[PDB]
Amino acid sequence: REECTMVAKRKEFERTKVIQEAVFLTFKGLDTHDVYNCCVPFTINGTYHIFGRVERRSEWVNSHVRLFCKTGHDEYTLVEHAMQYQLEDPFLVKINGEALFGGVRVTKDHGKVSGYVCDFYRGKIDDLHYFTSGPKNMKDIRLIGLADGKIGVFSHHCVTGFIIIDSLDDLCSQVIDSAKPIDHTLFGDAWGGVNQPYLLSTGKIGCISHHGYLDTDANGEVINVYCITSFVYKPSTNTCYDYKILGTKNCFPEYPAKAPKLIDCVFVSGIVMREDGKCDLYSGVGDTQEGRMMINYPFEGHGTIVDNVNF
Amino acid sequence: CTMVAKRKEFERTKVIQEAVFLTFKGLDTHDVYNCCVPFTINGTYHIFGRVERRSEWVNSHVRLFCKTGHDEYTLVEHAMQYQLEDPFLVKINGEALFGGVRVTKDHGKVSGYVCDFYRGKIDDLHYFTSGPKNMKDIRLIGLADGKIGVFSHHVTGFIIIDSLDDLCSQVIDSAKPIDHTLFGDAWGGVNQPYLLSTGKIGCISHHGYLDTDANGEVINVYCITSFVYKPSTNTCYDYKILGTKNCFPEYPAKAPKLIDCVFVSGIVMREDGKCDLYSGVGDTQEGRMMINYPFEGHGTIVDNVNF
Repeated sequence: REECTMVAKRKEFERTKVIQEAVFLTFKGLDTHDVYNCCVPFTINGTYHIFGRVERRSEWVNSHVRLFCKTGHDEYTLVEHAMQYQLEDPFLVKINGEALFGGVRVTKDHGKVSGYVCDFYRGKIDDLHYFTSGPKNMKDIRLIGLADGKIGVFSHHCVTGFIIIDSLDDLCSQVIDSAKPIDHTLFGDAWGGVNQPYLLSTGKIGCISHHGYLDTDANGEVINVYCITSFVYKPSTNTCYDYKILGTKNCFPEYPAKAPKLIDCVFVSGIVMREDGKCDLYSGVGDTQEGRMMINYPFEGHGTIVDNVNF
Repeated sequence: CTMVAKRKEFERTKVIQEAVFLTFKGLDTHDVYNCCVPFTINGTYHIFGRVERRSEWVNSHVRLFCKTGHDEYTLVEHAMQYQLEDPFLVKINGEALFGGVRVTKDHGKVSGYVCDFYRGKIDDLHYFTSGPKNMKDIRLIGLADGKIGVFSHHVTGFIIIDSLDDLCSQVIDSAKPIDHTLFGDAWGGVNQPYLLSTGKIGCISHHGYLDTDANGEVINVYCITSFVYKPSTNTCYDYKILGTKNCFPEYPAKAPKLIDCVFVSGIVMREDGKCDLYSGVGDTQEGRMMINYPFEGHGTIVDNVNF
């Protein structure tokens, strides 16, 4: 259906959105590099931190992930001592009292990218231990602690899958590869994936996601459009609800993208609940910045967030 | 002919000289071992070390240390860390070539490993290729004509390539076996190659054999060895043992199977014409022992790791 195409959904979003606060985070200690595509802000002993993807603006395929400490409103400072990771697009959740951290590891052969895989780390936030990779050339793998203490795994074949495992000791390439597709009815032509899953008070999973479509520029060159989206997943019936767009690159202030094909690209990090009804939505913007924008709580009618990333 | 017999003759004929452990400061939680060769940055000695908690297996990183005294190295806290084992370093055509072994896991267990290679300025090393699946002990050396010699391990092989822009898994996998006649039953590989004034390559290496402990449990014996390689005839010369774990002071190994394990780093030339030989010892320490220059009759070292 025309209405169910992502371009149409995005057009209606731009016409109906409520303009509120939208800013870029300031990063200190690493002036040589951009910081973008962060994990969700999280706390260590009460203090906010974030893992950022760091890359020189002119460099491709040379990303690291570094730890930053909140030092002021919308301000994060490099933790100089902290472990660096040779990864892209970091993500973080708490699973059964321990940190589960991951990102994408790029392999090269003869100076060219030859493949990639997701690397997963567990343990105490201050001493993360690599323990398993996912399937060859699979990214957008995300984990969520369920109400019963089991773990929901979202897979990406672009088809999103789901499977329940008993514990992190069961995570491996075979079980991620075996996940069965979720109901795709709500998404029409959209491709994308989950970025941050939240256990809700109903036992449903609130998903902060990215979905995209293709546009062309004036020369007929492709523009990889990505929007910040959300939906709610009900594991028991394998059903989704309330798929919507939360934000686009043009919701944040004008700022150069890393390349022309990314001029309409945001890659979400996650939400933080504020001491008002509302959420702070964190996102990578144009593969050069991390932004924060105020939104309404996006899982209304499906319960409150009942998990946390407080370590 | 067998390496156990060669090692027994080494122990009865060796000339005992200076042998010490390096002190590492700033990372007291971890052992530091299996280092690259000591090298200089703007005239100051540095070293890359494999760092691991003593009780931890398969959680190694590589860190940069700066010389702070005689046989003393201090962690450089700002420096890039690498999730690798057994780092190595050489200068190729004015740039740094750094590598180590990256372990892959599945389901909490080792699934494989591969060597990752980095190039560029010593201050900003750039990952540009991996080697073949499950191959380590790959080493590169700059040749007299500006080309590059690549040592592989299947059996030790060698192949020439024109430049770092040609390094890839395929060319490493394609290397042809070196003449093995001198080595008898030894297995092992090159750790630090040196271009000599003759155009031969002096190789500081590791070679090993199996022994058993008093319970009949395996001991993975590894010795510090050397040999000289002549690419034009694919011939080796002067294969010998330079050192064993018992040449260093008594010190715990990481596990009982490593009680007779040294994993060499490289040599540095001394003012007196002898060498300092650096080695990993028992997977818990870095050692330095004074040896006679091991490539006598084959030329002087004519390359360097001064960055």
